[PDB]
Amino acid sequence: NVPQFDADSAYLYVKNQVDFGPRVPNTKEHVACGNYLAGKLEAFGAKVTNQYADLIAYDGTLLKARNIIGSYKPESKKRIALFAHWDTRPWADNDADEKNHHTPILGANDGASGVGALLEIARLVNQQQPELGIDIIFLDAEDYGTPQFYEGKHKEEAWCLGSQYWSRNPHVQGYNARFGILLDMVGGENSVFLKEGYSEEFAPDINKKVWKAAKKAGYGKTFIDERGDTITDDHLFINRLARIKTIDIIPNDPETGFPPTWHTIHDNMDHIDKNTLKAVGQTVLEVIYNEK
Ligand SMILES: CC(=O)NCCc1c[nH]cn1
Ligand SMILES: [Zn+2]
Repeated sequence: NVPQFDADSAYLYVKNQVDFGPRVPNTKEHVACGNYLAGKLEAFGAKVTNQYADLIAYDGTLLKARNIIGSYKPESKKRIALFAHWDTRPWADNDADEKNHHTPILGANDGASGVGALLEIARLVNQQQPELGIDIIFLDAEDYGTPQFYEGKHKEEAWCLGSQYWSRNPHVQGYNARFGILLDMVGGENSVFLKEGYSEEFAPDINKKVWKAAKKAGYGKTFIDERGDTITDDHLFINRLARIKTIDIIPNDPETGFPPTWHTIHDNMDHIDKNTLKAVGQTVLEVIYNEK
């Protein structure tokens, strides 16, 4: 019996994060939201480990980062890692309107959606424990990468600073997981998810498992069994540095690639659909509960 993901509950966790305002590293709203997330994990029975680190951004800015890890059955050596980034981008640098290019986004889909879905998973995992140990890992400073308008070097390593840190410095010595699943932008209206490129390179068997689970759960029209783009995201560094086979569940829009709200001021609750959260969340539950 796999638990039923509650879309209303997940939607509320997304909204609560967005209600702090932008979660830009080094702002009081970021601090407050981090406290909220750590608090929710504790309330859902997780052992919480905080990883505070001074991460240096593309331009030399020190970011007071905090990765947040909630662990279930922590003494188990057979584990599944679930990841989402919780920071939000400080510049709406893909906005159609050039006047918005320096305005922080709300990151309802890009940030809050992955975290919200994993909080709902954590609530259920607490209630009805799967066989494997589950880690819920909220990664900071994913989205402080080089602005589009920057003229100069655009290095891949500017992104995903928190996952790079976690991947080099696991929260517990000897950490291992059977596989990982990263959720990024999993609440957008009308979103479809295709097999992402690095996911196919490092963990094609995990992609196969997830997409098959989605079909069996009735979400085959949301998880389309075709390949999409190759995307620099937290899973790239987790695969390369931590060597945990990790896939990215991330939308592919045929027109725009990313969702049309991506890195615009329109990434807010108006474009979140709880049915998208449900498709992704139920699929993740179906996978983790069927591991033995
Ligand atoms: C190809 C690319 O620029 N990816 C940026 C990482 C990211 C941010 N938000 C979602 N994905
Ligand atoms: Zn982003």
